[PDB]
Amino acid sequence: EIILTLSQGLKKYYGKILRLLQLTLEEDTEGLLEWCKRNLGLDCDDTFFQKRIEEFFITGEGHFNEVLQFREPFKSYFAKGFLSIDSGYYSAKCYSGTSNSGLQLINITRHSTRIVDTPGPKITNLKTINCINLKASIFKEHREVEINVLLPQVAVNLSNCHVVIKSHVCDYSLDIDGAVRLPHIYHEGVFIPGTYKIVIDKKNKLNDRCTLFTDCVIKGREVRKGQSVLRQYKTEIRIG
Ligand SMILES: *[C@@H]1O[C@H](CO)[C@@H](O[C@@H]2O[C@H](CO)[C@@H](O)[C@H](O)[C@H]2NC(C)=O)[C@H](O)[C@H]1NC(C)=O
Ligand SMILES: *[C@@H]1O[C@H](CO)[C@@H](O[C@@H]2O[C@H](CO)[C@@H](O)[C@H](O)[C@H]2NC(C)=O)[C@H](O)[C@H]1NC(C)=O
Repeated sequence: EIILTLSQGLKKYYGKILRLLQLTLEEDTEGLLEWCKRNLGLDCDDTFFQKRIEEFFITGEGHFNEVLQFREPFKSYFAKGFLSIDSGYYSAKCYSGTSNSGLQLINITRHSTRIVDTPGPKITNLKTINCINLKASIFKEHREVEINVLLPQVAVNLSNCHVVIKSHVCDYSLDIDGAVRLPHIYHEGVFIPGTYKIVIDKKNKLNDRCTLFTDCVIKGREVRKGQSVLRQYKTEIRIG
């Protein structure tokens, strides 16, 4: 019978958080339950973790310890606003609900009807983005670009990109193709960040061919009845 050390089980504890946040698809949790009984006197089950996540991001209000509890190895707690949720295999710098001005998550359990599709150019220039769901800022003196995503419920897919996601929920690196993963928090429904920032460094020649695929959302007023309308088309935005 092999038991985890304090730091070993903590990484797996964070590994479980990352998996539940949906920032990772893999975990190592062999030995985590015994490590919670011994070091926390608790059952480390899925219910426990979703409330740790719920409290840390939305609901908790005092100071928190490294294991995301609010007011033995972890009876000490932090005044600063973040924990480094670091499993060893992956890490994310996550800010507590306490540290922000209000709530910077949005509820995506809500129904909204599908933004109707309407034709548009397959390739969109980075410097003339007409979609409302993201906004680009270019820093030629640092040869960096930042893409602000204003509608995170609308997918942004990365291809051959190597970026840093910045947001008021968590900050983390992404290194693989596909839809940008975001922290998912359950609180009478599923919440994701209300806005996030994709930071792309051109000094790193490894994203020489970084390109973004997204649903370009167009906001309009239909002239006949005077009401606001939303439409979308698939488009690619090339960087570098
Ligand atoms: C997140 O959105 C969901 C879905 O809109 C909310 O869940 C519903 O909440 C209402 C009350 O506001 C209940 O009457 C419904 O039964 C719930 N479920 C469904 C399927 O509609 C949820 O309350 C929202 N969460 C927050 C924190 O506002
Ligand atoms: C970004 O990637 C996601 C999947 O990672 C794409 O969503 C798929 O869209 C097709 C057609 O709409 C569906 O048949 C699949 O079931 C979807 N997959 C998932 C997991 O939802 C999305 O279309 C991609 N975006 C762009 C602009 O290409």
